[PDB]
Amino acid sequence: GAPVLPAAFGFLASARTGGGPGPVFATRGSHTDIDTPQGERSLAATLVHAPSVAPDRAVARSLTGAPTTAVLAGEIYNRDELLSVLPAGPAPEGDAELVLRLLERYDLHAFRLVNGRFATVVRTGDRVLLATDHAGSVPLYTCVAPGEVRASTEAKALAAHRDPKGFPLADARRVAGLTGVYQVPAGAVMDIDLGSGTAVTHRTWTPGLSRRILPEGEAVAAVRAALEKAVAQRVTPGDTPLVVLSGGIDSSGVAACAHRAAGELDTVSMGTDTSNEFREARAVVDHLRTRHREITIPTTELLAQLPYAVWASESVDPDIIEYLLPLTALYRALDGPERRILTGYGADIPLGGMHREDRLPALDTVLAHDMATFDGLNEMSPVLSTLAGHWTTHPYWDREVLDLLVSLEAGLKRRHGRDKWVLRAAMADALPAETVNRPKLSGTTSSFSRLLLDHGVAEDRVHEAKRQVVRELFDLTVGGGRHPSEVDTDDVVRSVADRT
Amino acid sequence: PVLPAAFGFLASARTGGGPVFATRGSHTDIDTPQGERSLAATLVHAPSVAPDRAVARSLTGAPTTAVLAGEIYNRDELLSVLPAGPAPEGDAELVLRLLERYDLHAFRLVNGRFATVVRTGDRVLLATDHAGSVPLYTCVAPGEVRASTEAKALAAHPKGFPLADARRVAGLTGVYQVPAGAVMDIDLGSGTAVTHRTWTPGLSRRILPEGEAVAAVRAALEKAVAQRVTPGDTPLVVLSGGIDSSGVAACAHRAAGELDTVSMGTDTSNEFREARAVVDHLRTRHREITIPTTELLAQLPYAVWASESVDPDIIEYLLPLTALYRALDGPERRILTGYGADIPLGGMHREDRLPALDTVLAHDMATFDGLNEMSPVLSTLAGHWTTHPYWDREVLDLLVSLEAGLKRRHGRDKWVLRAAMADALPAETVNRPKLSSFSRLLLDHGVAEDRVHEAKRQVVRELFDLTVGGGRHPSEVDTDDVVRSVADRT
Ligand SMILES: [N]C(=[N])[N][C][C][C][C]([N][C][C]C(=O)O1[C]([C]2O[C](N3[C]=NC4=C3N=[C]N=C4[N])[C]([O])[C]2[O])O1P([O])(=O)[C]P([O])(=O)OP([O])([O])=O)C([O])=O
Ligand SMILES: Nc1ncnc2c1ncn2[C@@H]1O[C@H](COP(=O)(O)CP(=O)(O)OP(=O)(O)O)[C@@H](O)[C@H]1O
Ligand SMILES: N=C(N)NCCC[C@H](NCCC(=O)O)C(=O)O
Ligand SMILES: [Mg+2]
Ligand SMILES: [Mg+2]
Repeated sequence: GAPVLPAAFGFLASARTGGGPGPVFATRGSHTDIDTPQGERSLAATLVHAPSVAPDRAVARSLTGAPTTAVLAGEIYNRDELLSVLPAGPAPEGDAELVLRLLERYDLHAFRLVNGRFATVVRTGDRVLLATDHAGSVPLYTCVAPGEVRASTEAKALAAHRDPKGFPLADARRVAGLTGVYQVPAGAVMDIDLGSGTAVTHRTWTPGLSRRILPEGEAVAAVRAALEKAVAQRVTPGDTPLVVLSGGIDSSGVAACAHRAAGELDTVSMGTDTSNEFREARAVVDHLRTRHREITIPTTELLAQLPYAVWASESVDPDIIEYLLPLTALYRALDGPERRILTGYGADIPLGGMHREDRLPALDTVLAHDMATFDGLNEMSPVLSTLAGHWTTHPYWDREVLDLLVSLEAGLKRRHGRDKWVLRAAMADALPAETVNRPKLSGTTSSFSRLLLDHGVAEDRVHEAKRQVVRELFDLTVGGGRHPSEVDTDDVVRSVADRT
Repeated sequence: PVLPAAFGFLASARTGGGPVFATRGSHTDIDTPQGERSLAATLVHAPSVAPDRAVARSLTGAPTTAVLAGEIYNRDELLSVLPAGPAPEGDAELVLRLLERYDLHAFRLVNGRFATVVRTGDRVLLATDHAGSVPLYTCVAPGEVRASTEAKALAAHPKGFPLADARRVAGLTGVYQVPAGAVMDIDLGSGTAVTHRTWTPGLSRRILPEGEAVAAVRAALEKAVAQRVTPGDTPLVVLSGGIDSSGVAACAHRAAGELDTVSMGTDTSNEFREARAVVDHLRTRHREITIPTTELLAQLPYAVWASESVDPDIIEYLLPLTALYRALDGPERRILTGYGADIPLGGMHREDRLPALDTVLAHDMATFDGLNEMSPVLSTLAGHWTTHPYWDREVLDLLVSLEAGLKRRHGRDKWVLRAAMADALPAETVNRPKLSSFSRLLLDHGVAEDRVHEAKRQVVRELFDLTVGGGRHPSEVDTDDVVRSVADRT
């Protein structure tokens, strides 16, 4: 009875003094322009959303008949908490309206209260607000100049224009490979004066730098409770969600929580002609009695996802692109209706899932560095899945779960010789023993690294070779306006190798 | 011990080459086992305490020496993450045990009121508590690291490269103040430093129903105060008629089972009547001290000398507090204050509309570092130790995080704190809302508005260059002439 997918996946909005640009998105869906009642003084916007579901809940307007409009891509998770701090009403219907009602009470500080997965733009008179969620999980880009502000959930839609009129902004980073396009920082709200094109940015969240010791038993129960809540908030009542499942504790944990929340669950696992964790996942599938699907794709197909992954994430970090190849392939391979998907992605970051020794200092060093450098990588962008029409959400990076996991002392993250111990302990009563204490996972190269090595690229120049390949795929797809389908990936890789 | 093992220090680590503090107390130079290649230091402490617990040594990793000024409050928590069972002697040793397990990240775990310097081999660590409540300064050059809890001891000296992530002390040269909530990792040989922040104000806000918010605030304050009260010893609370100090008084009384209070007044105003209500409700041993406005202003050079602050507004807040600590009679005391509660709770906010409350809150939290308004020297200059419950790391994190509607609610300021103490204080106290001698001084010497706030900055800066920069005792500074010169200079 309730909408299973967000009211809108993305948008291209515009606020200009005068004038009057068809959006090109990687995100799949209907393109619907919102009404512009105040004419040139209104906020113009094209929303990309789930076909057949009108995007009404992604737009909100003034209740006093004034020039104030808000557009929101994504969704909010702590709705009951937010509803509890609002005056008489009326009861907001949709997240854009919830945001607007909150802005009426706290102005821009409203964003310090929201725990969600969204990107939003608001125009009030000649003031424009742009805001991201705490982790910038829904990328938001902008082109600001005196008299005109353009904002979009995909940089490519802003670059599609001839020489975007975008200039430097406080806290906003210039997008490499593009001109005039800047990315709004994660956990922030930019307050823009339309006339001058100047902006003041306020951060609404930042990774904790301190660590808090809690009674052991309590810490473990707290992690389980927070994960259970975050997952429940992400599951639509009346709809059985899909969990992308691996053999690891991360995705297994989300599956256990999701099954409890929905009463039933669907799971899917992807594998290649070289490796898979089908047996490991089946252990959880049988334990939970889920409707499971196994998908095997040749390595040539997985690597064929290179341009799609770059095009969707608009990221140029080769390491990140590699993590995304498998997921990009999985989302495109799914058959049937558009799904609400939950993943165990991200757990490794605050927990130092890569740490491999009992010594704790290096774990905190890496963790702190990771939390200070995730912004701009766009690794959890919804476009990765929406390019195929599916919505994805990541429980481990829920603001409450994230704050808690980041804050725990290192001895809880690496213990008894096991990685992410606190998470394994938190779920030890909901999963089979083998899943709970099976090590995270020696000479094995990634298929992307293998691809360059198979081209005869010296192994010490492979990583830089991968960086150059991605860089060129970005220039063709995001900067050039070329569709992934039109990219001769082989030629690109061959070219980079021939110059290495 | 009722007082910390050390109030402050002047330390150094170099190759092989005393101090004068505002802090009142004994001086003890620690042993130098490794000779010229060890950590040399002069600790200033209460005559009644052994400085031993303020120094710890070990051979773990390399010859190591730690010096710590102040104290740690979440000791039980810290002890819970350590191996074996040989409990540390004091806080300096506790830090050393933590460093062995988490290295510099150990500081991300500490909730205290301290400043510490550690030398392990040719590596030097300089660390402050989350709020930098105990100022720490340093001079860093290749082969020479000097650290002090008072810039004045470092100003009295020649060399000291620029430290990027730290702030230069006003007027002084080569002297830097270690940022709050940070640990500076220095390589002695190269004189290069890397600074890691171990705490930062939360920017997000939390939503909680009244009942839970009220209960959490009460529980957090009770704990932070219990941690600050020595078992067996009755503490002293500097009490005004306000909810902040009253809230601390109620918690300290509960924790100590007894309580000593003191309120100060001037010939201009006082809150003796307001405080009396609380004095009787908790039945404490109360004392009222009235200081002439003339004596209040005479504190100008003492407050600058002790706080080493150049901020006129902060200096004015500190004049009465400084007069009070110096006027206290009897033995050295462990004192708790309700200072700082207005910052995270937006105590100065006067409207029901919330936007401005959060704007000022975020700004205040991003700019408190360097003001030194809660420095222990303000009270130790008179032998007394102060600690501030509201800026306890746990209490602070909680109060800062609360959504504005819990701070301004039912038309009352700092609502959640008032509600949290409702069942421990008289109704009038929790219900009475929150609601310049210095200025009057300058106006007497001739100076217009828009020229007074400015002139005050010049007076404060002059006193600083004299007492902190020139190593001249406050008792030797004519605050009358300082005003004179600065007066006929605008
Ligand atoms: N940083 C920033 N931004 N700011 C800062 C500011 C500060 C504030 N406050 C104000 C000033 C002061 O001083 O204050 C405090 C404390 O101290 C003490 N005292 C005072 N006075 C006095 C005292 N004692 C005794 N006597 C006299 N006279 C106390 O303890 C306190 O706590 O405070 P206040 O605020 O002023 C008062 P209260 O008490 O708190 O109450 P209410 O409620 O009215 O407020 C801050 O702190 O923040
Ligand atoms: N082959 C595959 N099949 C199904 N889902 C997959 C997958 N590879 C990755 N995922 C999803 O993408 C996320 C990224 O995660 P990874 O860290 O690489 C494995 P993990 O499932 O998190 O377990 P682990 O990190 O404890 O080993 C997972 O949480 C999972 O939901
Ligand atoms: N942003 C980063 N620093 N890293 C993102 C990596 C994504 C990571 N999965 C792979 C496991 C690993 O090798 O860390 C995760 O947290 O799901
Ligand atoms: Mg993982
Ligand atoms: Mg106060």
